[PDB]
Amino acid sequence: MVSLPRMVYPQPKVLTPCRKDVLVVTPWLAPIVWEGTFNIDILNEQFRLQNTTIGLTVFAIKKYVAFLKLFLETAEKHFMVGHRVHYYVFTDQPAAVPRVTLGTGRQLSVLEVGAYCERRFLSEVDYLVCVDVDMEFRDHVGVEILTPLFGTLHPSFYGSSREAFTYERRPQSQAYIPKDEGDFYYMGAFFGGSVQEVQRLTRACHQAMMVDQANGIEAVWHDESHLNKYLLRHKPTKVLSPEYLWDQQLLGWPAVLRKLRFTAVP
Ligand SMILES: CCCCCCO[C@@H]1O[C@H](CO)[C@H](O)[C@H](N)[C@H]1O[C@@H]1O[C@@H](C)[C@@H](O)[C@@H](O)[C@@H]1O
Ligand SMILES: O=c1ccn([C@@H]2O[C@H](COP(=O)(O)OP(=O)(O)O)[C@@H](O)[C@H]2O)c(=O)[nH]1
Ligand SMILES: [Hg+2]
Ligand SMILES: [Hg+2]
Ligand SMILES: [Hg+2]
Ligand SMILES: [Mn+2]
Repeated sequence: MVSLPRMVYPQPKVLTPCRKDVLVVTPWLAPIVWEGTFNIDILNEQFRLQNTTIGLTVFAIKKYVAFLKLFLETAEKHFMVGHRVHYYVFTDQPAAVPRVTLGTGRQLSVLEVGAYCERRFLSEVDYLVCVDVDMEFRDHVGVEILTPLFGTLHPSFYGSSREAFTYERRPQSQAYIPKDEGDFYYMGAFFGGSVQEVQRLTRACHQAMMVDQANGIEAVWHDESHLNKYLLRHKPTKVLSPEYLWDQQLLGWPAVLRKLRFTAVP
């Protein structure tokens, strides 16, 4: 909207790709986010000028409330630092949520679950990021991920053929995807986008899962199976590389990953 200020940075090289070892753009022209593909200073300027507020949602039910301290503490060190952040912790144990110190411009809301407004999100944040709680941030996760709708490449299938993707393969399921279809296998542990797009996705998945339940069938990987069906038919405007969803214990640290940003907790 408003003009960017004068900035001094390395000139992009038209005849010199940033990354030659990986695909950095999808066939529908959506950027695939890898380290080396973005200048975070330019992106931070663009999003700060818009006074962008990012909502980060996590569910912590039962024993998972134990993952909240590390999750939040590391989010404070690596997630959208410099921007407005609103954490939404849905839990069945409100009093169990740890007292984590937050930086300025960041807030946390505890929402008790077991039953209990989506209009709230529309008036409080610009983007919604939905992640699993048994994780920790190890490096920068910033505005480079923000876009109308994004999905993240599952670390186990980024180099696999579509036939190997663990999509729901039964035609009787709404999440059905035949062997000759599919772009990528997205992991349900990290997705997001504008509030409107995220709500459209969740409403679509909720309805598809209800239809499956009525037909007596449960998708092989539940919610994730439906997420993949949705993103197949509604292409994400950005795709995050495995840098954003990794497990160093089970997968190590491949040369193709210059940074391990968000990882599973052992
Ligand atoms: C970074 C995490 C990926 C580790 C590889 C196993 O990933 C499993 O993939 C299937 C689809 O084929 C589902 O997405 C599972 N949810 C994934 O497993 C889950 O994550 C691993 C790390 C374990 O914690 C396992 O118990 C989880 O179900
Ligand atoms: O009793 C439970 C099971 C799951 N979860 C949430 O569901 C997410 C996905 O579940 P899990 O970690 O068991 O899945 P995985 O990544 O192991 O496939 C977790 O990150 C939690 O946020 C929860 O809060 N309570
Ligand atoms: Hg969400
Ligand atoms: Hg869906
Ligand atoms: Hg979904
Ligand atoms: Mn998990």
